[PDB]
This record gives sequence, structure tokens and C-alpha cells, in this order.
Amino acid sequence: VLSEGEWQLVLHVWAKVEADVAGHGQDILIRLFKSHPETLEKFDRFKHLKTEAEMKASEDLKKHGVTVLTALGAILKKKGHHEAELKPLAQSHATKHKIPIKYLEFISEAIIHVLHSRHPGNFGADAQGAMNKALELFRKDIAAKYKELGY
Repeated sequence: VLSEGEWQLVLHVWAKVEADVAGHGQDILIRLFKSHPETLEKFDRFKHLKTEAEMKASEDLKKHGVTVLTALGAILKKKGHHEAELKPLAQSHATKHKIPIKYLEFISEAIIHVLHSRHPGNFGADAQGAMNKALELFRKDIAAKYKELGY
């Protein structure tokens, strides 16, 4: 459980991500794909991208950055009450996309790395801790549906 004060730190920094969703989504996905190349292989649509320059130039990648960050933003704003949201995501990612829970930890590290990089002043260690917690909660809840489904 996050405290109300923890949620405010989380949503304060996300309100800022929301100032440039597409720039954030880009940076986060490139970070993910470069740090953890196995992740890129799960996207048929992105497997042709070899270089960082190619990734940065991809409009479709940028579009997908917006897609994931938008879903995440909607989840965070439920402040833990995200049951309706997690259901379809867990179902598709376990069964259709075949995404290990571990990869959700990877995208969380990438999110933190970039948020750190773009809002030093609203992402001190306190806000970083709060964001860690929110992302962990999400992972925990997803993992529970994975185990239910036999992943």
C-alpha cells in the first residue's frame, strides 16, 4: 500500500511526463531495448531496428511509446485501484505477447532512469522511492494473474 503522500509524489512527476508523452515513451523504449535486447525480440514490429538512430527515427516506435505510457498513466491515477485495467493487460501479455514478469521489472528500471533524466527537481529520492513502490505494486498484481493462468 502506498500512502497518500507517496501517491502525490508519483502523480506529480507523471503529470510532467504528460508534458511530453511521446519524448518520454521514446527514451524509455530505447533504454529498454538497448539495456535488454531480448525485449526487442518480442516486438515483430520493431525487430528490424538495429541502431539507436533507427529507433529514434521510428514513428511507429514513438507511437507505441505513447500507447504504453498512456495505459500506465491511467493505472497510476487509480492509485492502486486498477483491477479493471490490469485484467486485459495481464491476459494479453501472458498468453498472446508472452512477456516475462522480469521484463516488467526491466521497463520499470527504464522508466525510473528516464524520469530521473528529465525531471531531476520533481524526482528526488523520495519520489523515486514512491515510483518504485507504485511500479512494484503493478508488477505484483500482474504476477498474481500470471500465476493464475499458469505463467
